[PDB]
Amino acid sequence: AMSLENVAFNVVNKGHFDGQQGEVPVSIINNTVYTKVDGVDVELFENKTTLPVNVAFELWAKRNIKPVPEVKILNNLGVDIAANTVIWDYKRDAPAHISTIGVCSMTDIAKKPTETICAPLTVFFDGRVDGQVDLFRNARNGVLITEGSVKGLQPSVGPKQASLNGVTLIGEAVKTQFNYYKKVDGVVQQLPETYFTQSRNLQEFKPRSQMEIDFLELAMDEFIERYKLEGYAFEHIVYGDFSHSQLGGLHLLIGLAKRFKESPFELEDFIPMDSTVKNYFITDAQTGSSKCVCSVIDLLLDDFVEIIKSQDLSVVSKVVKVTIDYTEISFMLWCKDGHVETFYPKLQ
Amino acid sequence: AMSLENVAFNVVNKGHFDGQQGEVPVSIINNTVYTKVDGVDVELFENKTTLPVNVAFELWAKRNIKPVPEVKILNNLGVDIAANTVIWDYKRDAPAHISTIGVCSMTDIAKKPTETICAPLTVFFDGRVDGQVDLFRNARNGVLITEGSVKGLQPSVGPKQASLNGVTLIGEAVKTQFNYYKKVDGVVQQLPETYFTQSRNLQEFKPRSQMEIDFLELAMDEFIERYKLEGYAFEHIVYGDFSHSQLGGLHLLIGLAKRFKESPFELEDFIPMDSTVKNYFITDAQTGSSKCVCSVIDLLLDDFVEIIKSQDLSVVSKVVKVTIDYTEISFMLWCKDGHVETFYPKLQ
Amino acid sequence: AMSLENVAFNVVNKGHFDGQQGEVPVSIINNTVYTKVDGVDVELFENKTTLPVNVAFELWAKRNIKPVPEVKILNNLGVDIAANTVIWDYKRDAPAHISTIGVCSMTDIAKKPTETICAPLTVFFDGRVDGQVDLFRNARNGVLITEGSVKGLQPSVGPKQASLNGVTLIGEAVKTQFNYYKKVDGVVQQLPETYFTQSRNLQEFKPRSQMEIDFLELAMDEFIERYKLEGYAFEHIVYGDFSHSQLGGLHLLIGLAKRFKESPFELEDFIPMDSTVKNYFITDAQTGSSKCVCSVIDLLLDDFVEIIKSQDLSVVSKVVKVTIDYTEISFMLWCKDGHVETFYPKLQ
Amino acid sequence: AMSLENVAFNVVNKGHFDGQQGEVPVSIINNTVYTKVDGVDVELFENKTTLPVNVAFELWAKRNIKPVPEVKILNNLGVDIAANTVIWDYKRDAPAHISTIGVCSMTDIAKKPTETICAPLTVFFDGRVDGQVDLFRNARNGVLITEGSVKGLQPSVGPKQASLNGVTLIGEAVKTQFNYYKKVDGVVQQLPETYFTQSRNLQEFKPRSQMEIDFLELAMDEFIERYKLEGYAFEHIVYGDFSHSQLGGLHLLIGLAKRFKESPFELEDFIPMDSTVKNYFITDAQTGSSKCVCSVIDLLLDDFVEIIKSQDLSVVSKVVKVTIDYTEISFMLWCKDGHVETFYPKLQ
Amino acid sequence: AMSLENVAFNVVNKGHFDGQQGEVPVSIINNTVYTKVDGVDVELFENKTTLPVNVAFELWAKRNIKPVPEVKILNNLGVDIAANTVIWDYKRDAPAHISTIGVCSMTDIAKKPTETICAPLTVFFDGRVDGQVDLFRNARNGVLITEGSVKGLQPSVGPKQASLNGVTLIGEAVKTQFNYYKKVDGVVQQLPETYFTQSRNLQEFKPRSQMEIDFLELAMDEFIERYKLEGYAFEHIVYGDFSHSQLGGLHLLIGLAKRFKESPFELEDFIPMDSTVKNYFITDAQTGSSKCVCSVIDLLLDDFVEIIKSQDLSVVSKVVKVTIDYTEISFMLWCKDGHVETFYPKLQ
Ligand SMILES: O=C(NO)c1ccc2ccccc2n1
Ligand SMILES: O=C(NO)c1ccc2ccccc2n1
Repeated sequence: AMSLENVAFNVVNKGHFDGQQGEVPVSIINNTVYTKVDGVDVELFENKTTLPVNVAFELWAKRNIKPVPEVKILNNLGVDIAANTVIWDYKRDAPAHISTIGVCSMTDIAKKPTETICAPLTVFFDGRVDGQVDLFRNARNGVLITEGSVKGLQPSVGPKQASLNGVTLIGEAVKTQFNYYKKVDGVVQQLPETYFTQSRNLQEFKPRSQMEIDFLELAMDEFIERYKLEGYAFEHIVYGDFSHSQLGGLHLLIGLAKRFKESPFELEDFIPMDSTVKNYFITDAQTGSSKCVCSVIDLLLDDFVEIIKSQDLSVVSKVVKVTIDYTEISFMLWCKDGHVETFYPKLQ
Repeated sequence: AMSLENVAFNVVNKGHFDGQQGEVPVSIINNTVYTKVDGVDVELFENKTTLPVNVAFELWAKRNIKPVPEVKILNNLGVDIAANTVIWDYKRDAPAHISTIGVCSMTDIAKKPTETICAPLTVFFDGRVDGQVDLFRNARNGVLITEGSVKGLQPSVGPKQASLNGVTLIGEAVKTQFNYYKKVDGVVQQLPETYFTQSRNLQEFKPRSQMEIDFLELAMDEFIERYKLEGYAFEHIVYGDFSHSQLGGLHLLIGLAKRFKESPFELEDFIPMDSTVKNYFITDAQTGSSKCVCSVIDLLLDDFVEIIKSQDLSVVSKVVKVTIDYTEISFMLWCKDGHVETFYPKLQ
Repeated sequence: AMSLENVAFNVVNKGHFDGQQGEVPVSIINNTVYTKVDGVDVELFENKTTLPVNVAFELWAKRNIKPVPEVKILNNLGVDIAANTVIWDYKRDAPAHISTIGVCSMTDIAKKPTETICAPLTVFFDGRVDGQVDLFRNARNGVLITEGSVKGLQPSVGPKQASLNGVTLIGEAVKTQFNYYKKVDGVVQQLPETYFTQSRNLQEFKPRSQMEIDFLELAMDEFIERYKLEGYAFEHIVYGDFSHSQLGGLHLLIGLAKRFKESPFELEDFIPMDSTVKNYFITDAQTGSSKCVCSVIDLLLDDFVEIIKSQDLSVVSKVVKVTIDYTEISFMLWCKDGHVETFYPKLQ
Repeated sequence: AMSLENVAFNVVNKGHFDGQQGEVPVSIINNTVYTKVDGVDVELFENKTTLPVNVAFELWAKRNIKPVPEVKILNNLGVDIAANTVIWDYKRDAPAHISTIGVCSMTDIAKKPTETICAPLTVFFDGRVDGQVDLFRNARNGVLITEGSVKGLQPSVGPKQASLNGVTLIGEAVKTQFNYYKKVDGVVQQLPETYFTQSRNLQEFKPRSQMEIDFLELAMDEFIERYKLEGYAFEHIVYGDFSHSQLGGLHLLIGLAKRFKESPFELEDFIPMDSTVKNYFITDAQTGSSKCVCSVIDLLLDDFVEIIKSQDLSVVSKVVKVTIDYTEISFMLWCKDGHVETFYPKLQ
Repeated sequence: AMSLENVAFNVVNKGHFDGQQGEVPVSIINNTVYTKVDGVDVELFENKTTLPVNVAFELWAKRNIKPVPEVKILNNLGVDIAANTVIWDYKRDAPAHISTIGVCSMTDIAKKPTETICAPLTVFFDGRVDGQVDLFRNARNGVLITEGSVKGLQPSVGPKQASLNGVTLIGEAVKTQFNYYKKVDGVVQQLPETYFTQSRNLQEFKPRSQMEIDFLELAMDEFIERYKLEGYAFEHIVYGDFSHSQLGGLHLLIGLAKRFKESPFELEDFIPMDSTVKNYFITDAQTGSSKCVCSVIDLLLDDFVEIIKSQDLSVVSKVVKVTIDYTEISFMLWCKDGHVETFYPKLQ
């Protein structure tokens, strides 16, 4: 018994769609959904999507409010659609997927993921919901997350963090670390060994190891000395070079966080979406050093040190592929006389 | 159990809101309501009102589909709101009234016209709906229409024509001539003696008397001779003068209809709404004679002849008040040497 | 080298997309595409679709400008998408299909219909384009049109008429009668025996048989006598009954055309789309007789006479299924004492 | 001599509508009002209301720039409209009331509050404006604020704080504490004894008593010991329980402010408007503990302690009504063995 | 080979327009430009301008990414248009100039500034781009910036700061201090001796002299004593008077910055654009002291002290003109008994 007024009733009374009966009066003006309170219109939702306002309002109300994988993980695993839920992409203020299964009559391609339309699509399944592990076993293509063991299925331990209502966190009162499973063409796929990005913010950056604590506290030369990083170009790659008009290196989020404590900078997110590697048009406010496309990855400093120290430094230019968030990230490694000149997530 | 999807279901299946149960998927984009049919969007409604699209869609679906008084009559009688119906104004593509009573949760000021909010408003009552004659008897302010006699109340015979789904017609299979009643502050009013406008179109004009048949079939001079209209300026007022840059007279719709058979002209409706007197910016295509504000009234030619022949012709300029469609219409009468120079429904 | 400016260049210079090189300056404001001519903006396209304005502009420019099957035929045959063309639905001012194959980067699900994404979809193939008869031979699901015989495939003779740039016509300078072929899961189907709707207009209705000429020229009683139609309720079904508030019958377009010559009426197309059976909210202007949902079919009068004369008239109410335009149309047949009371294309 | 260009002139030159003569060129595009400065358009106003852009621009320019009661107080007192002023609701970026009296020709229902249309509405009157105390005495329904004594009228001392240009403050250079008066149906109403919410922010929370200073400084167990709060469930109600997936208690703003100093959290304001009790969909970032509907009230901790300590703790579940901001707030009190389990502002 | 898809390709791959070949699929919906990434739409640009969305997207992509003069300087120098670049006004989120020269086919009035259409306009030229010094010499009207000496041209040393991608900074890795040159009617104009505004923020205010360090650190009376400012009304003008309902003085940004450290205030920017003197509707949160039009200038405190100490204090009211950012700023100086009462940038 789906309706705009019923979705609005649930939003007003339950904070989201909760299957409750009831209707509140709604008015739609342009891309905004309002409801009357004390005789005046109160905004319930502003449509920032390319879907019609009432359709986007319903998908947002029907968003998954449990800790879910971050959209970058779902994308890296090739997820096309979710089974009977909406994964809301808070970085885009829009549904992470184009279509739905058993969610909304306007976006639904099927009511159940067992319908033949879903067979070619990689359907996301949530083992925490009854019957979804079985649906993944019956699905030709899919990604499954579970909180525990699935008999006979070899697991892949995912990242410690998950997104709960747009807040990325490592759960203490809830479980955020899932087992991951993927199927392509009816065959369970072995997920590769992977590093995970840490999903931290520049403003609220917290070190997650003794090496990261030492990077933020120690001066550049004493950190590079303590961790035997001479010849690995951390001065350029991690700390950043702000002496020329073109900003040098600065590809690790921890390096940007260290710089940010001393002086501010503009980070233009010209493709605003969740991704393992981010590209920013950066402008350093103190110096005026800038770079149109500065690729940044948030790896734990220990993980980045392990990656760079595991490379052969005998060639001028070389592509280094590293698995991060289940995707293969190409890095461009530049060496001279057995030392690193630069190492960065390869542009385009 | 009112909803956007239910209103749309009724529109798709019943041609209008008919209280049926059911829901069809809807999408709202800008000011248009669509529904999915065979996987593609089909337009159900385009909002031309100043109300939110979903609210206007519901009032339009809940429009009165019986022959109703023309909006110009309701306006002339001071009608503010209708009891448990929507009078749709097809000339404005919008609800004739701002608010509703027992129609839509967004526009309702009350569910029943007996609520104290309605007491100061002139509520429209339709005696053809059960209990509405009694609701008018108990209302402080209101206008009542009936098909027959009401005990104790003296009737006012309204116009022969009514609007059925935006088509103004004199009913043959349905009754369109109503008895009108009005109450101001609990007192049944004596509605004044009135002429009625004929509500005809220029393209499909039909004569409704032997005088009108003779006006259309005879030449100007033999019609004026046959009906003894010499000195009443019908050459200017009714036939129109297209010899100068400013178009002379042409204030009776029958005169425009006669001209239209010979040659076309642009009639710019700069205030598009139903009214007893209409104002057009007219441009005659044959001559280039034009007038920014040409007031036009559609009176039966016999009624116009009666009005003009009942005037004192001894003053240069004078305001002549005529009750038409229950409202007071001011006409400007210009005379010289005991003869009419011009006579026109007053502008501003 | 697809671009908005290049599509606009083709529209301005070729009247549609013609693969020409060149760019014209464009401005997009709301849902309208403009181009600068002599320093001022000239409207090229107004988006009436639910797609983004620039995407809809490109699909419209890339529309098929050859005579194509009417959208109602494509829909009845279960067509989902077209191979390397856009079938423009002129009744909806929108693409007939959601997605494209080798047409536009925004709507394309594939570049060639041989891609596995297309295998479950019923792809439309035009045998007049090189290689499309062979692509249909190798397709799992599809509909093929040809002007002549195809080796091995038994044809279904389609309707005489086709749509050329939104004008439905029986071709004299072009071929509009196609052979139809259909495959479901790799198996060539036997298309059923079918009647075809005539796709005529009310304003420009032309009789296509001696029976239709006699229906329009003769009086009701002498036509029913000449064709031995007594007891078949043509007075109600075809001619229409305008004596009561609810308009009786009037379900054949020829009957509406005959009425239209005498007096006008409002036909409200509340679901504006191409379909075998149309539903109108009709209001007769002469009488005020009206009907919320008046189902109308344009069948050749001889075909309708054949259908009604081939029914058992011994039951009160019964569903009569008739294959029309390759689809199953349910009619409601009402009889009393061995005579027809009513017969109408079923509503909802 | 009201005009869009005159309103814009006043905004540009006076910072708001100040009755000055003059006109500046304006352009309206979509929902934004611009003015030309140095040959380019500069945004003057973005319409976030459901009123037409030019109408909302005028009401915003004509907003009251003196300290006025917070919208939650006006709503709790049943205020429908203001006399000859606009109370701007800065939390909704819109007028607090639908209609106006003597403010704008598009929204005005009357020019003076003495017009009979205003009699049923509760009109807000401002004793600081000449003749408004007299207008309240003559009004059938109304709310009056004054800075002092009104002869014969029993006052209600309002909150210490008022809103000045959207900034809630306790005035030092201006008076913000008003006397309140209310009339219903021509009869002056006795306003009840009430507590007042403190109207504080989470980010800039300041303690307003020694108890509040001790709550923020002392550890949970030593505060509960110092103030003899054992058995009153402050650990759940005020401090909050973040150990389970569902966040426990956390209904006093001071508790959220204390938590916020240690770790951040998302507070989703799903009904964004000023109200005595607010509902938030909260997500704790440290733990992942969340609650769809977490009712929060900003009471002075001493006032909340007084309310909870004045309750009978001998029943399992009970509704406790407390007057706050002149409205009756229902609280749900849950007890077991003579001790509080929970106490919260009752949902829906 | 300009196109929307090519501009979008450059934005996605280069962070701005960089003349690269390539096309990405784009969708335009309302005022937003999107591109498809991982099957979903990602916002590339939101149009906040009065230009069409696709046109504004192109001008923003073609914005100057080198340090450029702040828009207030260009405006004060009478700049109408820029030669072959777009100066993006980040305070208005729009192009600083209406038209372009050799930038975009929709906004271009010419391809080269040597075209006769540009002769009456003051064209901005950038000496850092090849051939632009020559173009300024050949231009009838223009403003030129250079990093060094132009033979025969007398320079004007501009401000130390410039805007790089919307960040105002004094360059360390880039040059931000330019030589300025202006031509009116083919004649090189002598730019006047001028002070420069410091372009600082309230939130991140940094003192740029020992006097500014002492103003922020010392108490009001000891600063006025140390710098011999008795009788110059700094208590009113710079520190601000918050004791009355109307906020007194507070016209120097440093005074607002000092106040901001102690308590917050609302600064309503009612004409949001870059200008030498800014007007704010200020509301002090601590006291409730407010002012509709509070003119604020960010001068180095030493420069303001020099200006006020260089005035004759023997007249009641007097206009003091001071050249700041190349424009003449009128100040209103009020004196009594040889002492300053007030001194402020003259309103309107
Ligand atoms: O003829 C009528 N058309 O509406 C009419 C007249 C008088 C009535 C009195 C009571 C109830 C209904 C009535 N209806
Ligand atoms: O007559 C035709 N109209 O499309 C037709 C028939 C058979 C064909 C077989 C192969 C290629 C093209 C063909 N074309």
